[PDB]
Amino acid sequence: AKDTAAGHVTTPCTEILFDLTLAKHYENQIQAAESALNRNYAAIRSWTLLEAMSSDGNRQNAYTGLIAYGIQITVNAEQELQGPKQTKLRAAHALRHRAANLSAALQIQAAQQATLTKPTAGGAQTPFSGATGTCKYEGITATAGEQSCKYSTEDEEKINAAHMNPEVMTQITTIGDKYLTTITLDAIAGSKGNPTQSSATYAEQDCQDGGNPGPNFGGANALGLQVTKLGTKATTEKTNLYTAGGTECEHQPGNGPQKTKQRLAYLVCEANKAAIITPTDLQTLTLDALISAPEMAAIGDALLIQQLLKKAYGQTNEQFQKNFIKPLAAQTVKFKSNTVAALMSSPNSGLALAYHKGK
Amino acid sequence: AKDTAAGHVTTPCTEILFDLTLAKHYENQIQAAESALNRNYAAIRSWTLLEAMSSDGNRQNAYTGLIAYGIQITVNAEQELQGPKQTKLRAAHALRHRAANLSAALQIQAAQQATLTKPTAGGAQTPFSGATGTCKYEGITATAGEQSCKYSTEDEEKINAAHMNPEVMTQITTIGDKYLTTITLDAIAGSKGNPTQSSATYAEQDCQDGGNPGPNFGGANALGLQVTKLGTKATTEKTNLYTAGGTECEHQPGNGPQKTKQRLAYLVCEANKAAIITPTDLQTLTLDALISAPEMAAIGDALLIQQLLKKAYGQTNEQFQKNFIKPLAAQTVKFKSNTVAALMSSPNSGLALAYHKGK
Ligand SMILES: *[C@@H]1O[C@H](CO)[C@@H](O[C@@H]2O[C@H](CO)[C@@H](O[C@@H]3O[C@H](CO[C@H]4O[C@H](CO)[C@@H](O)[C@H](O)[C@@H]4O)[C@@H](O)[C@H](O[C@H]4O[C@H](CO)[C@@H](O)[C@H](O)[C@@H]4O[C@H]4O[C@H](CO)[C@@H](O)[C@H](O)[C@@H]4O)[C@@H]3O)[C@H](O)[C@H]2NC(C)=O)[C@H](O)[C@H]1NC(C)=O
Ligand SMILES: *[C@@H]1O[C@H](CO)[C@@H](O[C@@H]2O[C@H](CO)[C@@H](O[C@@H]3O[C@H](CO[C@H]4O[C@H](CO)[C@@H](O)[C@H](O)[C@@H]4O)[C@@H](O)[C@H](O[C@H]4O[C@H](CO)[C@@H](O)[C@H](O)[C@@H]4O[C@H]4O[C@H](CO)[C@@H](O)[C@H](O)[C@@H]4O)[C@@H]3O)[C@H](O)[C@H]2NC(C)=O)[C@H](O)[C@H]1NC(C)=O
Repeated sequence: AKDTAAGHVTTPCTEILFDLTLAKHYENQIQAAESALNRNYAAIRSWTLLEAMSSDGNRQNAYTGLIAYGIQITVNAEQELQGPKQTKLRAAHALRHRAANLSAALQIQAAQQATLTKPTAGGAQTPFSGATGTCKYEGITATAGEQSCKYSTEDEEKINAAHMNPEVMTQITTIGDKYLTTITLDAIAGSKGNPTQSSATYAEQDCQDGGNPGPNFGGANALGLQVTKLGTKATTEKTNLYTAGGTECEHQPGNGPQKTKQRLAYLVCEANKAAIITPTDLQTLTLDALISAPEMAAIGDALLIQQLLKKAYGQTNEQFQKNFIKPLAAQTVKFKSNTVAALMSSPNSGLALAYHKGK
Repeated sequence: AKDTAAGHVTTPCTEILFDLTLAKHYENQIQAAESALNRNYAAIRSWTLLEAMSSDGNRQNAYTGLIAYGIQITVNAEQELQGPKQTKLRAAHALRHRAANLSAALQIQAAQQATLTKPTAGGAQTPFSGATGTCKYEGITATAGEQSCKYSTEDEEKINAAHMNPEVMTQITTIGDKYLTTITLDAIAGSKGNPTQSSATYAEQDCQDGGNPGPNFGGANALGLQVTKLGTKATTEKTNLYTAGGTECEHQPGNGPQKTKQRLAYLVCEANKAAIITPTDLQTLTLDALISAPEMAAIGDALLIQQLLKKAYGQTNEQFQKNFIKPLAAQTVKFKSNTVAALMSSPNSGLALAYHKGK
């Protein structure tokens, strides 16, 4: 189904959640690819130690073949990751920036009740040069308590990385810009009698004199105003990621001024298109994956073709695991103690290699 | 001198610049350390190829010693980087979040001129149950054009990574929270005559009747209000990074509610304390740096002590550079073509190794 996550964005808080969840999805895709590279480099260090520890030329050549394979695919994958990584990080950064902006706006747009100050009475004065009474208030303020976004179980289910694979995303939903830019308020003035500069009894936060000044314009003459509410209403808007044909990103930059929603849509589209390719996980390699790997044809030809690969690595995956995979975790190495893979990722890694290459 | 950069923060825009400049400084420290690691791993791949290409056992052992050294120091440095990296990224993320917040607030606090709507006249009505005239305005708004921060040459000189080494930073300066939270406005009411529900001539964005209604309360009876300005004034505040003794971070979390400035100060202090250690640059290694390296004592003992190291690597740095450093950039490798270091960081890296290990 398309757009489950964006179609649940109906409020400032749900846009925030979408933006941060999608940013974290892109960041997690990069972290997962880098973790995979680091696992592969760890495997290569482990096989380098095992090569140094074997005395059989054919077993040594087999380890060399796994080192060579590993270096080739992992160096390549690390190079190929960089473009998608930068694309995805540009979008993650922008999404986090937007979510920050919107959260800050939310706090201000929650300031919906005003505190009046004590006014000063006058007669005619700017901007009412024709008035006989004025009541002037300076520094009326509105502030809210600390706001927070509260999410339901379903909000977190629907606005979730599980719904943010590229094949399902066609649009983003954003709050209209006026929520970010505009202060909105209602206000009312009230008059009784003949208010003038002498209406200087201010106990009710208005200007009164005559009679018995008091609550609800008790006095003979009164003038006042109240700001009865503030706050701009949020609206939502939809922006397509792709052009009509569905391939190309809409909202490419450089074609004229753009709105926030259009810049975000472009970045999201490009980050969705920039798919990451992860290489094989060397630490869990199977025999069939090794001998079917395209890079192993030339590597095998150089060191030893699929017939030759089985002779070196095993006729069964059981044999392959036994000889080339299980030793990473289970084989202890002691000299003057740790298992192969942990040792070759530890502070003694290089020394372990020097020691066994020397012995 | 202390606090050149924070002492130039006097405005919202200069706080933004400080926050983003310091975030980028931390991000650049991490990028520089990772670049250094990647250069070292590239050198290790290069020496692995040269080991495979030599036929002299003693030259082979020498390359093995550089591989072992490189692995040890680079794996260690990569492990040791992770804690400081995470600390520095927590601060960079928070600084960028703050700068976003403040930029969003700046846009709203620039909305300083109101647009009045056409009012509706009444008599007594809430919140003026004692009035004889009211003039009620709904949806008064204030919006600014797109704001931007403009920096002088000196702003960029003083609020600069060159002034953000830890030894010079004792405090941060931040805008007061009210700029982020509070709407401020001035407003004035004006009255003439006996305004009532019949004061329903609205051409001047006030309530008039009687006589000849017009500009400046031309009519006999008038009531109106104007919002004459909006905007909350920025203030600045200083927060110390360290406790009085100067070692420990002030504002540790977990001791009670904190303000934004205190959370930021804590994160900045921890990111400043979490110094990164970069290992030696293997691609520009000198002979004296190699034989003075502590790790080379055991590695040399294992493969070959400083006397033995000079026998393997050269009695002069000229000889060392000739035999072990210059070949990385200058030695061409061809088989069925590239220089050593570029080849071992290219898509043919592993195959180049397999080819020469087989030949
Ligand atoms: C989070 O919220 C913040 C706060 O509101 C918001 O920040 C604002 O971002 C906008 C968009 O980036 C910033 O506006 C940019 O401002 C610069 C600088 O303008 C000043 O300085 C230049 C001199 O360098 C003067 O020319 C100018 O008069 C100002 O004094 C502009 O250079 C940017 O221009 C481009 O975009 C404009 C529309 O936004 C166009 O009108 C303009 O022509 C430019 O577009 C063209 O060039 C683009 C680049 O080549 C191109 O891609 C376009 O297609 C087109 O060809 C722009 O005006 C604004 O200053 C920020 N405000 C503050 C207070 O920081 C964040 O955007 C928001 N973030 C998210 C992700 O939601
Ligand atoms: C950019 O601008 C944004 C927008 O203003 C701003 O976001 C706001 O950040 C604050 C600070 O993080 C957020 O406040 C936090 O809100 C949570 C959630 O509160 C709700 O939900 C909980 C249930 O989980 C309810 O209990 C609660 O009643 C609310 O309904 C709170 O859990 C956080 O509490 C800690 O900090 C408070 C003070 O801020 C304390 O009063 C509270 O006791 C907690 O502190 C204690 O626990 C801490 C953690 O263990 C500990 O370190 C302390 O020392 C202490 O022991 C907090 O209230 C707020 O919701 C965000 N607003 C929105 C709209 O997103 C960003 O902070 C700002 N960023 C930057 C970097 O400038």
